[PDB]
Amino acid sequence: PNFRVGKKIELRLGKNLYTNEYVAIKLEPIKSRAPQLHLEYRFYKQLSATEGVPQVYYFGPCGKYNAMVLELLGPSLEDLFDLCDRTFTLKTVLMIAIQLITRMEYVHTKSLIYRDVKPENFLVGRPGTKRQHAIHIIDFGLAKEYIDPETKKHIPYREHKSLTGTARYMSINTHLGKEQSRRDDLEALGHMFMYFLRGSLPWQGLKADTLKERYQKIGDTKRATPIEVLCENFPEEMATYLRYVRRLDFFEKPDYDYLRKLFTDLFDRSGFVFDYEYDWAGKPLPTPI
Ligand SMILES: Nc1ncnc2c1c(I)cn2[C@@H]1O[C@H](CO)[C@@H](O)[C@H]1O
Repeated sequence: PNFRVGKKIELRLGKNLYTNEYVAIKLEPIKSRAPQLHLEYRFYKQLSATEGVPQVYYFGPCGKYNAMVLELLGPSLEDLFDLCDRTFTLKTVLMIAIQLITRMEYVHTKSLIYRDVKPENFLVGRPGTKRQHAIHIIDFGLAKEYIDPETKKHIPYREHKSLTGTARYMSINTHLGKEQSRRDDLEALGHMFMYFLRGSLPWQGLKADTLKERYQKIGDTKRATPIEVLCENFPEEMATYLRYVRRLDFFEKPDYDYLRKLFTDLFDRSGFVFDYEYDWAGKPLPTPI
């Protein structure tokens, strides 16, 4: 349709001219060597049929750029994490986790692996909207098809991959240079869940002579940190989740129902109600508007 573009939030704020609804506009130089935005558009369209991703409204030229126009959502879990003094309660982590296992299952069901799990990439809905309490997944810049579309077969196992990604959440097998698969998306979520609960991960803050060596140093520490220690003083289901996903084979389909039951059983046993009343409920949320 017809859109106008505003200030930076390259991501910009924009407006649908006929509805006067705000939107987000991602921009890539039209003269780019290595254009990637069209590829990310492709992924969002593959995933269109769920309400856990932003809607995309347009891909094409806005001037000296190509533009992808998408639904404007709320703050990221990292934004909200900061708001809540960098810890989340169990109830809030569980509501997040149950949603994101389902979200990740849906991405996997559409033949894609995500490969960029981090709290910055999960957003609540826009304050005041119907889906304001839902958690959404964004940014498929690192995503990849794990099922070849002609052969209908899973991508081959491969080693010595070079590391791109947020070192903090990545799976141990990713650290090792292995081709990422479904398992790795779920392990990374697990690391993020512990991050939320603990306030931090014990391999945060590590520094090295290079970024390559920082990845290695962080991987060493993940390998040297037993799940029993990492999840010490937190429910066993957290460790149960982590052990399960750490043991998954490269080609293995995860039992998403099982992992979800771990958490939904604990949620109920804990006496929690799925009210979408998060730690950040009632707090004034940031907006570009
Ligand atoms: N569609 C959207 N609606 C609202 N905000 C958005 C998006 C998208 I795509 C990204 N963001 C914000 O930009 C930060 C960097 O990805 C993210 O951490 C996030 O806060």
